[PDB]
Amino acid sequence: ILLNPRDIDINMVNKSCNSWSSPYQLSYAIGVGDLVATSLNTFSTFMVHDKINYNIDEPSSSGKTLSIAFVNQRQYRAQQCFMSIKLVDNADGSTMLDKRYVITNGNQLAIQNDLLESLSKALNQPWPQRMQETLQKILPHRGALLTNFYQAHDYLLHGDDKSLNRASELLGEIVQSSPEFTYARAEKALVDIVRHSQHPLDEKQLAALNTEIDNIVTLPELNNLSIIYQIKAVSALVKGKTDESYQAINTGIDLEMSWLNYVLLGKVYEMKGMNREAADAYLTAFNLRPGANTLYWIENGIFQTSVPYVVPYLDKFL
Amino acid sequence: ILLNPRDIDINMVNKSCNSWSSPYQLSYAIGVGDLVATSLNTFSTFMVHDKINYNIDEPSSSGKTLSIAFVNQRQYRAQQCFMSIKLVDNADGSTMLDKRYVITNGNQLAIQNDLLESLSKALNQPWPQRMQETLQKILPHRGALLTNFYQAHDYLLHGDDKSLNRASELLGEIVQSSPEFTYARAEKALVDIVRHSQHPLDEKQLAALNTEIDNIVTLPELNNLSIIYQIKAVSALVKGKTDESYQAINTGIDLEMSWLNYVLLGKVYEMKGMNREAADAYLTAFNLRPGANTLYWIENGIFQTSVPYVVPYLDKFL
Repeated sequence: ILLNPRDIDINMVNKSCNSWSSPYQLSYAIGVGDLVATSLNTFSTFMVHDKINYNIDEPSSSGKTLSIAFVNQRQYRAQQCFMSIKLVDNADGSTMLDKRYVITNGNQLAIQNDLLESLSKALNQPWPQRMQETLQKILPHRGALLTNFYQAHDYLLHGDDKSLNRASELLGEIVQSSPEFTYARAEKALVDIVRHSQHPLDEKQLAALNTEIDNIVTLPELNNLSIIYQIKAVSALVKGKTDESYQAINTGIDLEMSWLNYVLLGKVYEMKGMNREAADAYLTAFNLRPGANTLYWIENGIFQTSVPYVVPYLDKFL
Repeated sequence: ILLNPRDIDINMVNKSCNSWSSPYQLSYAIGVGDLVATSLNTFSTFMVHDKINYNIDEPSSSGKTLSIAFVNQRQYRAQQCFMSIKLVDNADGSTMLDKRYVITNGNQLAIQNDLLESLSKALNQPWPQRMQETLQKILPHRGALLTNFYQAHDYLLHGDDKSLNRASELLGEIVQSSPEFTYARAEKALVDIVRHSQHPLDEKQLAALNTEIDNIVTLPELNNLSIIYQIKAVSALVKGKTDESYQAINTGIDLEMSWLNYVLLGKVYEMKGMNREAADAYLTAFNLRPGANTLYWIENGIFQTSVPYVVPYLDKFL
């Protein structure tokens, strides 16, 4: 296989460090990892394979690996686990970046902004204005909200009804505490239409939801964000408005190249009766973020999809 | 290997069709092929591996293959070769696009515009305004100039002094015949500074060249094109202005993701004394357009580069 220098794998190692993580700071590393992958995929000509949730260590054409590893002071063999982040050029096996981070009470944002600035330099990849404004709009600016928001994100990833109820409740507690974090209201609205899709005959819930949505998609602080087209795409899908769903989701994709946007495009293709196009979107989502969470969303997200029938290549690959 | 649906290989088969090609229409197919690869790489989130000039058929993670094959009416076993172009989804092995083109006296543009429109649909990839304006500026609009221009492009690809002299003479005959094809004057200026780099002590030629260049980079019809930053990048490199060279070439890359821009970035990194960064740019050029032409440009283009020392991974891969 020829290595491609513009092809980056993101890995996580030692998920069971020593002390003391734990979902405590694991959903943090997961969130930073996903944020990095999706920023690069959206705003640069790097292709990122986010393999944080992937079990198999297969052969890849990836010229760079970004590794997140949990490491204890060792001097004890197992204590307060520092976060080790290395960018390796797999062409030579040399280290282009080596960071060691200790989590604290108010450095979560710092750690992440320092990671982003440092990746910009190491990859000679300045970040476009559109990425800067996007990060400002999409992320809370206090550490504690960041912790809670990425925990919510971790429930969204799992994707089962129970997980979504918890994402939705966590996002509601965020919103009640900090009404000004508008993006979280947008995320809540999205988890909420996804949950409501499972109770199709509950029209009173549909009416409450159309209201929460209409009072979100109009907001100015959310103009030009993907979240807003994801909400419209799923809301239109649930209502059978396949063409509005298609146009919303392709606009969402233009704004955010995410595993989730491609799953949703796959769903819209299925509804349209175009299974080869669906399979294509799904295998794209799976390349972007391979593993059980994406697999679960392909198979169950919004409605059930038979992977043997719609995406046989993926059954055979796994 | 997991197939990536956003990863496209461009192949050429039967380079020795039957009747009657021949460089006659081979440099045409080559030019269309390169144009497709570089448009997709620049203006979409597809990664294209342009393997038109590549001998080895290795294992790739490519989810789609675009094949250019020369085929004779067969009914004779070998006659006027039609151009067969198929887009295959390698996930299922199904055909997403199947075109058969016969070359004529005034359909060369037609064939190419029809290919582009048809790729847009088959890949659900509308083309951005920036691509449309770019194609308008970068391509002549009569068939015969297109023939000549792609022949010139084919000499540029080979990259040796003799080839460049011929590119330069062909582009000059184009310019003399059609002064309004401004892009060709820009291409001539570029081949010309590259050729002049081999005669460093010829100051009279340097003065003529600074004049042809200054009278090109200013032109308005060329604003926002890569060619203009390629000219500045090479002109600055030859003059030892490494920082101007770096800034020009990174702007060129933003505007055109081409094998050649990455070779030139690699050259600028070498001059700067940064060989791991050079190796990276070079292996990127080689992923974009693998084979002897790109290899020749890495090894010889502007100045000589020792691949064993600067890019050992590439020696070992080959």
